[PDB]
Amino acid sequence: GKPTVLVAEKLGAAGLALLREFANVDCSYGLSPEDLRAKISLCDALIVRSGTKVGRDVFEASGGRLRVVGRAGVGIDNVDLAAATEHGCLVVNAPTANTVAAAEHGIALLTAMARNIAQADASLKAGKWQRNKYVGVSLVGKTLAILGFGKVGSEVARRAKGLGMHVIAHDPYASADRARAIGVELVSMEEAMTTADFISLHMPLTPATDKMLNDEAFAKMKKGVRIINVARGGVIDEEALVRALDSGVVAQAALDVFTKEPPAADNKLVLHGNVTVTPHLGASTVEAQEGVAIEIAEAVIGALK
Amino acid sequence: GKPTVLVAEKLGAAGLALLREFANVDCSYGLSPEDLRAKISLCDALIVRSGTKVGRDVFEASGGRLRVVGRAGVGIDNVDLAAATEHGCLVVNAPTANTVAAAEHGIALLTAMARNIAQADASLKAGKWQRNKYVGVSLVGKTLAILGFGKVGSEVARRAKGLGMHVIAHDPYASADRARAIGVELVSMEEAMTTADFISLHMPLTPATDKMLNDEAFAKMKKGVRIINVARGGVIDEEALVRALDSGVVAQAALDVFTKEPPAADNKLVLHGNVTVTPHLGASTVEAQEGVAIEIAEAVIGALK
Repeated sequence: GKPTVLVAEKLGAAGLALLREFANVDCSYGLSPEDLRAKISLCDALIVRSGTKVGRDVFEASGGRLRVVGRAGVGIDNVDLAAATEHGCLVVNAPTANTVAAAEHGIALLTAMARNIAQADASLKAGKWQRNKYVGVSLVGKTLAILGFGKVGSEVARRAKGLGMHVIAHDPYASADRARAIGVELVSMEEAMTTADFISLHMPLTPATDKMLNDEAFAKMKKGVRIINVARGGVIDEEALVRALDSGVVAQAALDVFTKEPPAADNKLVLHGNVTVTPHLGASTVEAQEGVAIEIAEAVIGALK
Repeated sequence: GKPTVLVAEKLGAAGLALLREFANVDCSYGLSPEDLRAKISLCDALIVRSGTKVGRDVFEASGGRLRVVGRAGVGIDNVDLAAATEHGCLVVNAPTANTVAAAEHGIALLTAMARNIAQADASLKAGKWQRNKYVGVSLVGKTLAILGFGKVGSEVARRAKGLGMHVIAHDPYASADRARAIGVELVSMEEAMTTADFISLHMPLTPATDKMLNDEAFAKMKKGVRIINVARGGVIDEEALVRALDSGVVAQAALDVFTKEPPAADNKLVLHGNVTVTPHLGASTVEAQEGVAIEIAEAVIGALK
């Protein structure tokens, strides 16, 4: 009746001040596998965002006590979730506030990839002024294709049919009901490769869809198609987007996630004209700061009853 | 039988093909006010986008014959209509194809400003990596006050409520039915200064509005308000936008249009962290390139009946 929780990484003071109301809080951020292993032993719950090595060894190390683990935010594959339920351990994540701030930061990438809000604000801050150089295109009647109709890339579609596009998605595991409701149509894979002016990636990087965007799939697309990637940057074979952009098969690209974050400074899509990159800012809104902080706080507490 | 039309400025290729169908077409782009005067004398129609030396002096030089003159684009005040009024001249503009893709490039300035898509893509192409500097804001439950419920600001409300915002607009001239129809509430002026998380300018620069936004104006606003000017930059007393972006009353500002274009290099709004400046790109989309070209072509062809 004074439970105890390890905060492994920095966390929103909205949240922490909840936990300090129903627990004891260890805010020892960033701990070597050792400090964790020695700490885990003595604490009923652990909370982590995509950065703490949680896996078999951390699980064994605790021996009872550790009843529930809270992952802060988007992904989950942080934790070896197999050992979780195995050593009888609960696993709760925080995905409502980080989906918003995600589907938001993609809309912001698509609209601003289309009008060159970057390279223009570049040349004008750089003393230049070439209106003929940075002439946008028009996300209205333009078919947008979405790969991975998850929670993110559906709250994207929700938004893009508000901008007025004809939006389609492709994911075998998406209920034709929830897609037809939000206003989307569910269509085949090559119907989404070909017939698209805008492409929005939302596929989990697995050995099943890795390097999917190679050079066999760039030819299928309509030439001049535009790509926005905000969910697992490995799914693109980056050295073919380096080449469909230079050649002209892909018109423009706007990438938030990468194969290796941070990509080396030579990295050819990071340094390029038709690209507009942000450094996994996907969920970086001050409202999903407080929002994920509070919602795990509320999750942990619930499962730690 | 064989009417005749002067094209003063470069005009879209589709429409020129339209004009050569029902006229002779002299595309004499960039005429000295003197050549204009001598030419106007012999032609039934003159067409001109934002930026041609038309006025009383040109009106008189033509002495009849010049029935109609078309402003290739949104603007209708490019010239002294008072003399066309006075000279039996007709006056036709392009009030639609440039309408859409201005509302568009408006939105895209709001969204790319919120998530710092410019200042971010910049420093990553600049070999930095600071996921913590370029932290956004979440345009969702947020109030967007649209100053001026023209055909521009309306169709920005259209998109903005689709990103899911609370949009109010204030222009004493828009029937509240045309407002409540698209889903927007009309309210007062100070209920737009004070309650706005986002302020979109769509005021034409009536003298009355020249330097409206001044330090009195900025003090009224909620601190943290973001200002997307995409209409006519004279309305902002730039020396004070600079001192609320600096002093932190204005959060960020996305500016497409300026007091004087192309501005002084050293212009503090042009060169500023919290400002995203594109250069009057408000129209530069190829669906309004061809779109305006063909609509005023259409517009003159009729007025020339």
